[PDB]
Amino acid sequence: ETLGEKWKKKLNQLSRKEFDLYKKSGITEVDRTEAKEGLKRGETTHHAVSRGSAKLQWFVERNMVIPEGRVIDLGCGRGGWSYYCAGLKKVTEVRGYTKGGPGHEEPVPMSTYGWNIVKLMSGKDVFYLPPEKCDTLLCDIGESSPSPTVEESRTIRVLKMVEPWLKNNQFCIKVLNPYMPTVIEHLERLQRKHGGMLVRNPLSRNSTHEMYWISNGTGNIVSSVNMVSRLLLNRFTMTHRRPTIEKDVDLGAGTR
Repeated sequence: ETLGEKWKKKLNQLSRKEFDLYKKSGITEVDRTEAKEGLKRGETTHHAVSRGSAKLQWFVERNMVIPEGRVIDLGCGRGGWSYYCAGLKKVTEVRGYTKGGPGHEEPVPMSTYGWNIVKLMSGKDVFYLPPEKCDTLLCDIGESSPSPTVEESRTIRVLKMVEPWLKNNQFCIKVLNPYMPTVIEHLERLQRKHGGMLVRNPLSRNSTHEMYWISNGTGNIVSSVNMVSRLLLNRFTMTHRRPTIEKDVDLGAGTR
C-alpha cells in the first residue's frame, strides 16, 4: 500500500464539512469574483472562462511547458487553456476538442487576445480521435472517483491516448492518480521515451493528488509523487489554513 492510497482512504473518511475545509487548506487560488460577474453579464474580453487559464499559466511562466506552433488542447471544456495559449507569441494555432453535453462543460465563445487562432469543438470524445500533427500537446482530462482503482484505469486511459500525439513536442498532461504502482510503471516508460517530469501545481486542491507531466524538466517521478502524498497527508493534521488568494489573469482583447 502506497502513501497516496493511505491519503485516499483518509480523504474518503471525511465528512462533507471536513472535506470542504480540507480541500483548500494552504493551497493557492485565484480570485474569480470579477470574472464570474463579467461572464454572467456576457462580457467576452479580458476574463478567463475558468480557473484553468491561471492553472496553465503557472506552468508556462515557469517554462515547464512553452506553448508553440500548433497547440492541441484535449478535453478543452470551456476553453481556459486554449484561450490562454492563444495570446502567447510563439503560438500560431489552437485546436480544442471536448466531449460536452450532460455532466460535461461546453466551450464558451470569447474575444480575448488571439481568439482568431482558436477552434473549440464540442461533441468530441478524445478517446476516439485519431492523432493530429502539433507542436504542443495539452491535456487536462481525468475525472475523480472515490475509488483509486477507477482513477488508476482513467489515468492509464489518458496516458495511452496522449502517447500517439507526442512527437518531440512541448506538452502538459494531467496525471489524475500518479501514485498507483501501474501508473508509475507507465510514467517511467513514458519519461524514458519522451523525457519531462511530474510537477504538482500549487493551484491544485488537496482533494486531488493530480500532478502534471510537463515536457521541460527532469527528475525522479517516485520521489516527486511521494513528496505530494506526504504534503497532502500533513494537511489533514492541522486546522484549515486559508488559501493564498492571487489575482486572476487578464487575457485582454483583439486579433493576432
